[PDB]
Amino acid sequence: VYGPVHIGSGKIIRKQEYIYDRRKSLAHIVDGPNLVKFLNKKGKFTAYLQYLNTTKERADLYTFLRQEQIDTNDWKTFVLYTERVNQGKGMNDLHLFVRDGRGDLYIPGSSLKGALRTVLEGAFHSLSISDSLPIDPKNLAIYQKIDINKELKPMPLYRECVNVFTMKINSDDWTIEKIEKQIQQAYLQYWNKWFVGMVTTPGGKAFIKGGGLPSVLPTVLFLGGGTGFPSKTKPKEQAQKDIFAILQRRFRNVYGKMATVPKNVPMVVNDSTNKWYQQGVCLLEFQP
RNA sequence: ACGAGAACAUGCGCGACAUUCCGAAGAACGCUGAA
Repeated sequence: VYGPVHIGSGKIIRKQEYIYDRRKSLAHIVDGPNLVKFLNKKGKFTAYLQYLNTTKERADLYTFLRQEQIDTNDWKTFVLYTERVNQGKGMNDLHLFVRDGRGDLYIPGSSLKGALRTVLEGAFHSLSISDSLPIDPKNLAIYQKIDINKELKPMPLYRECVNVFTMKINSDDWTIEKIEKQIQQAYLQYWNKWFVGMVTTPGGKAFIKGGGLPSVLPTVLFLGGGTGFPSKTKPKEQAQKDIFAILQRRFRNVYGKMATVPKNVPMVVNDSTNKWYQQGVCLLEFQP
């Protein structure tokens, strides 16, 4: 996991749903009911409602708590847990990581299997992949999605990502050497056909200047989300033409209006450490 | 002082045997909008 990886759980929580300490630089992920009943008991529920009515757009919970000056230990009692944060801008949005019924951090094996199937294509019953081992929640830190299209820009999409598996095959259908060779070939194709376009852009120059890409980057996979359209899907020029056509067909606003073929289709992460990072990249190891 | 009188359509018996709700699925893509 050389880059922050977020596997969504279908739940997106707003700024007002959780607390964000800017000075302490930590995000308190809180459940709803505990906070609601705490405010009902302490008389802060009507105050919270008036706060929501006063400022519709920005309703950060931490600023409201500071305005009411509530005790920090009274904050901890309704907080589900806390996470270390990284922002390039209070946070706007937040995407939660996938948690099973018990609540441990884990990457589902289905994500790995789907990524492997996509990269290998170019059936699939023999390759049986199971869930990865549980990970302690402290590795779950909140990162930001940043778009680099000739210029870097922070985005409101903040995502809970992991900080930077048992599998069985049948010998005839799949082989470890063949699948790893195909993974490496797919990564090389991704580098040659699309990564060079981002290298040439000035935003890419800024990214490499700060050492954003790992020096080492073998077997590299795009496990989680935020990786891009070059993944999750040919001659180079024909491929670019197909992506441009499909983007024009689907996204009427950004791509449909503009007729000219961009420099690279598609046109497009900050951490408290000076090194820049990219979302979704992972390094894998297979043992028999 | 009835082609009549008596006379169980009854005895035994498993709706059973064989059967993977399963195979295929990355929670992900565009990155921007307003002032």
